[PDB]
Amino acid sequence: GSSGSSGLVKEIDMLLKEYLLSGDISEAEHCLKELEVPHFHHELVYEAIIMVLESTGESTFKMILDLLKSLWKSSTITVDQMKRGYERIYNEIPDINLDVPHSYSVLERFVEECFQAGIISKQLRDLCPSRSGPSSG
Repeated sequence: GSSGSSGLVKEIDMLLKEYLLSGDISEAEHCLKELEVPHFHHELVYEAIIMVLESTGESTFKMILDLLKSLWKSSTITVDQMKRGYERIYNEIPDINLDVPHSYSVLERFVEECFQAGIISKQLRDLCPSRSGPSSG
């Protein structure tokens, strides 16, 4: 097969992987910029969200949450570059709802915090998928 340097989209992933293994937004920040690939930003955000839905434990939820936040405020990610990430998910959530049922919920929770942080728009906050079911007290 391919030993290494097979796909580019992978570059983004790896970065996030190390960010979670190390736990330092600063590091990721540099790594990203070091990739000199701005056109490959919309993907990053998309992957991050997938990490929280795919992975279990408030851990990823937090780290990832802050990751996107900081990076954004760090004039690294533009509104759009961020909006795209969410959209793809809201539309690609169907395939994720297969293995990840809570996905819908987990996503709503993650997106919520983001909105408050002031990184996304009301369009995204709402766009997020919402299915009535367990929601009960």
